[PDB]
Order: sequence, then structure tokens, then C-alpha cells
Amino acid sequence: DHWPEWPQHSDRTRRKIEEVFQSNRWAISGYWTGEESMERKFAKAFADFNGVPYCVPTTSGSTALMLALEALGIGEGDEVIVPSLTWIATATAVLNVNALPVFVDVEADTYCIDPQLIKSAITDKTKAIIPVHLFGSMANMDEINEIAQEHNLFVIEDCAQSHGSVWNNQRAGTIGDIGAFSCQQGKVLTAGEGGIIVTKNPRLFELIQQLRADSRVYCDDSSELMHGDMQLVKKGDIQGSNYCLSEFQSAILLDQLQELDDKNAIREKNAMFLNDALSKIDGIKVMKRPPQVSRQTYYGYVFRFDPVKFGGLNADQFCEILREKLNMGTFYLHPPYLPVHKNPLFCPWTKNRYLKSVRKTEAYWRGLHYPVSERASGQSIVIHHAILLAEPSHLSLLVDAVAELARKFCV
Amino acid sequence: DHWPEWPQHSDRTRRKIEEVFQSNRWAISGYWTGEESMERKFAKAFADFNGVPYCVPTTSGSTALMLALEALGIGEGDEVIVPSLTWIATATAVLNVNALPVFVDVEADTYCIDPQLIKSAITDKTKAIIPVHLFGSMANMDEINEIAQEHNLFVIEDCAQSHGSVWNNQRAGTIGDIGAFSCQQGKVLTAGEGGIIVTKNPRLFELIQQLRADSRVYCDDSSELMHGDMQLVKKGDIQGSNYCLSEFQSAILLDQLQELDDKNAIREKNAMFLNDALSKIDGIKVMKRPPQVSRQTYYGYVFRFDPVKFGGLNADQFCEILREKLNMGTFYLHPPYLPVHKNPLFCPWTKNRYLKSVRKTEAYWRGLHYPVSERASGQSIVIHHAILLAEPSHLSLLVDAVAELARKFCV
Ligand SMILES: *Cc1c(COP(=O)(O)O)cnc(C)c1O
Ligand SMILES: *Cc1c(COP(=O)(O)O)cnc(C)c1O
Repeated sequence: DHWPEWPQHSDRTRRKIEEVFQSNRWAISGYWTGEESMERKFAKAFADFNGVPYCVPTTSGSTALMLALEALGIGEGDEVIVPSLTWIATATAVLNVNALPVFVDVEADTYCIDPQLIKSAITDKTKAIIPVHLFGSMANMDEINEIAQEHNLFVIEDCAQSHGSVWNNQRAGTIGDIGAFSCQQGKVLTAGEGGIIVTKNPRLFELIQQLRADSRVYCDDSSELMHGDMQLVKKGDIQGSNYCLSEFQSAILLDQLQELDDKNAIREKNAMFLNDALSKIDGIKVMKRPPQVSRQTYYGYVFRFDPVKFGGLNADQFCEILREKLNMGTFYLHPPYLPVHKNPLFCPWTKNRYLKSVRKTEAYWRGLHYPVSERASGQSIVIHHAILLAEPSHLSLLVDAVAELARKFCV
Repeated sequence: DHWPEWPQHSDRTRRKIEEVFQSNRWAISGYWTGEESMERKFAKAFADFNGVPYCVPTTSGSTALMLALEALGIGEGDEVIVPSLTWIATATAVLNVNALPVFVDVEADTYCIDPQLIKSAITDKTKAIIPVHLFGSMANMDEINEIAQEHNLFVIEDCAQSHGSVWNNQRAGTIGDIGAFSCQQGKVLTAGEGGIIVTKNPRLFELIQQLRADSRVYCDDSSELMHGDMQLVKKGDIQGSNYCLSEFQSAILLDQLQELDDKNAIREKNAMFLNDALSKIDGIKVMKRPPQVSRQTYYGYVFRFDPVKFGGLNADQFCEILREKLNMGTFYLHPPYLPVHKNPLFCPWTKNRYLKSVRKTEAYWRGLHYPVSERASGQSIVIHHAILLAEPSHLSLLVDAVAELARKFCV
């Protein structure tokens, strides 16, 4: 018996792959072979799951974010507000469309973009905001939508770490103008690599299709197609490139989606258990869950600690101790990563592909200051969601480990 | 008995997929699970196949072209020469890096970029050329390399339609500074979606890795990795995004690569047979194969006809007749598509993501004039490579069909 690992599959996953082989259609750009593509089947299923009208699968979360921006007409001379604490893609997607990402610090108890700091970052160039529902929390969409409405700004939800979360009875991604998701191996819904884009607007739906299929859209009626006909047809309303997801991946996502809500329920149940237990340890502070959140998807379970009460340990050392005591990998228990502006992987100034005006210089980005997002990697622990799938008796070990470590520093 | 179809797979393909499931590592960004990734295994195999030092798999042919340009430092203010007759990606990849694609017509008997027209298109802004080995021919690399050397220009080979072709004992893609390939469903080496980048330069190799893995590169030594360790590590010499190929696709490509050279040999053998037979029909002109080509990979078999000798038929009508007589789908027998500048899918002016200076206007592109590439779609027939895998007796039917049609217009 060991800790739950990730990814996870079953014979159902295998059968979906076999279905792709049987259809002999490996791409949506391939021709019709008799029945609907895995892409459309997944898109329809995910649309119902999110209670959103339109869904367009794509290649990755990074590309989903990029196309979302393109669909909204964002480009050179524009500014896009994003949180400092998130994966660098949230910011590089902006640079990819020739726009300038503008960082805003996150809230101390949610690690999501601080609404009260967004207003000060708005300029005449600001065109949109990309809130990120980080780890196991949601950005305050009540506040964000209010700011967006008042300042005429678009909203793109980066839901790569929150498939299925619910804010005021709306699934994450359906709240903003366009929702973007990642299906990379570590995420709760994955096919190794993959992306998803959702929107409520019909026009954006057509634009997004074209943006990912070299300016093409689905034919008028797929029920009329005969074996050998193309399902994608020319449109040309907006220039796109090839960002189509392979049928093999759409098939795996279809399979994984079948158990997504239930597994999320299990993770959430265990997360609350941890909140109850861990919150009773002096010096330990769990994240603050807003009343508006009725369902929280935990891509990562996060809890913070007071170094003053824990022998001055940094998150790295804290995690090392826990991992040795619980015998779990670094991939499953570790501190949050560095904020984007300080992250070595974020280095815009290194390539000519980026406009000189937006890539700036190393000093410009590295010199930015966002206290909360910066201190996060030094005093908080992240538990990968796979662990949240373990039996309660096993999770207790984690709580005991933290308790033991606390008793050691208790004077 | 019917015509060969595409894609094609066997139990070997299935076993590779099963290996991915067994490893439980679905992405190269996932952690090490004991043995080498499918990505590295494929990269190594393809490198040996191409006799090229470095190979980096990616998401698509379009993205492969784009990253190749980024790796070479191409950006705003630059011009890149590309042929007018090719898939639009060859040109949109340039626009994707903020550079301006500059069209040059193709040769009447090869449909590949005319070397003698490139010189006139060179300006002080020109930084590179992207020759395309279109359908079943190769661009004249002797001439192109000479021009590139004299004008200090980089060369990127678009090999999406020529996996395995050989010019003067060098596989297509290994000749220029960087080679780009597509593994989309219709290509000779496919996994539904997929891309490949190859290069002889060590520095470019590192840059390309970072460009497709969020600024990361492979660890120093994979033999030291333990189960749970990450194989990708930070580098930060150049800004990249996530363009990693899923393990499922690398596995299928590994399988398909096993029989690529032999199937290409079969296609080539049949292509020559068609050249011999069809060339004996008055009004039919096969493509001209250069002496430098020792191995020609036929993604598409092309032959042209003289409308004057064929009742004034256009390629569309010619193909319709053949398809009805041979009973084969539109996907397998059809005329070449429109040149990029006239292609409805090519519409740069429609999105703000592109610099105003490079997207120009509809009239600017649509108003371009490239005679040869334009007449191609009206008087030539393209046979998909799958058909070139049929038994010789079956191909004879195609020759007979063309002969019958010719006898009908013979006065
Ligand atoms: C994983 C992730 C991404 C990017 O998705 P990819 O599939 O890796 O391209 C973007 N934003 C967040 C918050 C993510 O967690
Ligand atoms: C197919 C193709 C591409 C693009 O590859 P994708 O995998 O479709 O992105 C580019 N150039 C040529 C010549 C192609 O045939």
C-alpha cells in the first residue's frame, strides 16, 4: 500500500483509445469516418459539465489562454492584468499576443489576485484581467466582475487548477468572457497534454474555432456528412493556426471527465478534513474559503505556517521533513513556486520574437515587488490532489506529522 | 478489396500505447518513472533516421516552423522568403513571430520555390528562407544554400511533406539550419497531430528545447534520475512556452517510424511506375525529378495536364471524372489548393494579435501575383500517398482512366 499516484486510468481509458483506432480518424482535421469525432463528444460533455454554451478543445492550457486573448482582439499597445503568483504561462500568453502583462499581488489567505489592488493597476491601455483560481481557491469573481464592468474590461479565467469549481452556482470558466483550462499531466483532468476553451458568446465560439483550426469552423450539419467528407470547412473571418487536439487525447479526456466530479468530491471532502484538523495546530493557517464557493476543486491543497512558531524553518525544509516522515515524492508535497516576475523560466527579454516594447529588460521584471506572492513559497505547503484521494486514515498521518513537528518547537 | 486508406496501424501501435499506460507517464513534463520517455526514444530514432545530430519533437508542423524561426532570433522588422504554393502555415508561422513573409513563385515542373526568383525578393530586411519540399519534389538545395551563404541568410526546410527524402545523400531537414516536420494525420509519419524539429547546431538544440518546454532543457544525465524526479530542468537562456508532445503521440510516432522508410520505398516505386506510364500520354506532364534526389518521399503524387489537349477541363473536373471511374475519395485525388496569398484561410488582416505593419490589408495580399503557383490548382492532379501503397495492377487502373479520358479528346 502506497500513496495514490497520478495519472490514473482504467480499461475504460483503453477502450476509448481502441475506439479511435477503430474509427481510423486520428485528427479533427481528418475526414469523417461515419460517427462523431471524440473532440465534439468531449466538447459537448464538458459544456454540459460546466453549464456553458460553447466549448472548443485545444492543445494546452497555455495555448488556450493565448487564443482567448486573440479572440478578444487583444494585441500591441494593450495591457492585461494578471496575478504575480501563478504559472508563467498566464503572463507569457499575454506577451505571445504582443500585449503587456501587468502584475498585481495576491491575497494573503487565498493566493488569488487581490481585487483591491487591481484598480490601481488599471491604465488607459488595460483591456482585460486574467484571474487565476490557484491551487484550491477561487479568485473573487464578485469583485472582479464589478471592476471589469465599471472599467469596460474583458475577463479571462485561468481555470487550469480548478476544473469543476463553483462560484455562486457557476462553474469556473463560465463566469468570465472566456474560460481557459489545461489538461497537462498534473491537472485533475488530463490526457498528458491538452487544453480547453469555453465561452457563453456565440461569436467568440466561432472565432475560437477558427483560431485553432487555421481559420476553419465545423460544417453546417455533421449529420449530412458522408464517409470521406471533411468536417472542418473554410470561414476566414479571423486568422487562425493549427491548435487542434488529437483524437487520442480527446478520447482520454472524455474518459477522465466521466469520473471528474466524483473524484473532485473526494478530494474536497479530504481537504475539508485537513482544514478541520490542521487549523487546530498553533502556527498553522489554512486558506480562507469564501461563502460563494459551493464546490472547490483542489488541484493543490495549501496550508501556511508561521516560521516564528516553527523553529524558523522555510517551506523547503518543512516539506523535506514531511516527505521523509510520510515517504512521498517531491512532486506531491512541496512549497509553491516563485512568483512569475522572479521565476527563472520567465525571461521575455531573451528573444526577438517578443516586441522590444513589451519584453523590456531583465531588471524591469526582476525588480518588481509583490510581497504576498513572494512570501508564499517560503511559508506554505502544497499537497498534490492525488494525495487528497487517499483514505482518511492515511491522511491523518500527514496531520500527525505536522503535529509532531509543531510539538518539537513548542516551548 | 478497396484502395489503401490512411492512417494505418497494427498491434505494434497498440502495444506502444500500452507501454505509455504501464509507465504512467503521459507527458515529458511528468516525472521519471524508471525508464526513458517515448519522446527521447523517438527523438533519438528520428535523429538516426535523418542522420542529423539533434531532434526535438513538438506539437505540430506549424509550431515546429514557428519555433525554428524563434530559435534563429527572427522577429519584428524581419522578412522571411517563402514559396507562394504551400500550406498557409509556412507563411503564418512567420507572421506569428512578428516577421513579414515574402512570397516567391514556384518552378513550373517541381512546384517548389524558384531559386532564380529568390534573389530579386531579397532586401536589407531579409533574414531567412523557408523552402518547401512540396508534394513529391524537393526545393533545389544546391541553389538555395548558395544564395543563403552569399546573402548571409538562414534556411529553414519545411519538410512536412517529405519525411525521408534525400538530396545529395542528406535527408530533408538536415540540409538547412533547422528542419521542421508535421505529423498531422495526412502526412507520411503521423500520430494524428504532431511536429518535429531537427538541427545540426548544439546551441540551437538547447534553444529549441527551451522554446517548447517553458524555458527548460533535459537534465544533465537521465541515468541518474530516480523514480519521481523531473527530467526537465530550468535553463532560462531563452523564453519558451509549452509545446511538448504527449507521450501517447511520441509512442505512435516511434511505431510508425519503424516502417517509414520501407513504405516510402513502396510509394516511390509506384510513383516511378506512374511517371513511366503517364508520361507516355500526350498532354500529360509529370514533375521533373533532379539528379541530386536519390530518395523522394511522396506525400503526394503530382502530374499536370494540358487543358488544350483535354477538352478545356480544369483540374476539378478532371479529378471528378477520375474519382468516379476509380471510386476513390476526394481526400485521395484532388487538385493542388490555392496559393497562400489567394487562400481564404490566409487572412492576416483580421486579427490585432498581428502587428499592423505585417498584417497589412486584404488588398495587399490578395493583390499579389504569382502565375505558376496560381495555375497549379487548375491543371494538375494530386494523388495522396496512401494510394501509392496499392498493388501495381490497381494503379494501372488510374493510368487507364487517364488514357481513356485522353482518347476521348483525341481528334
Ligand atoms: C498548468 C497551468 C497552465 C498552462 O497549461 P499547459 O497545459 O501547461 O500549457 C496555465 N495556468 C495555470 C494556472 C496552470 O496551472
Ligand atoms: C501539414 C503542413 C504544415 C503544418 O503542419 P501542421 O501539423 O498541420 O501544423 C506546414 N507545411 C506544410 C508544407 C505542410 O504540408
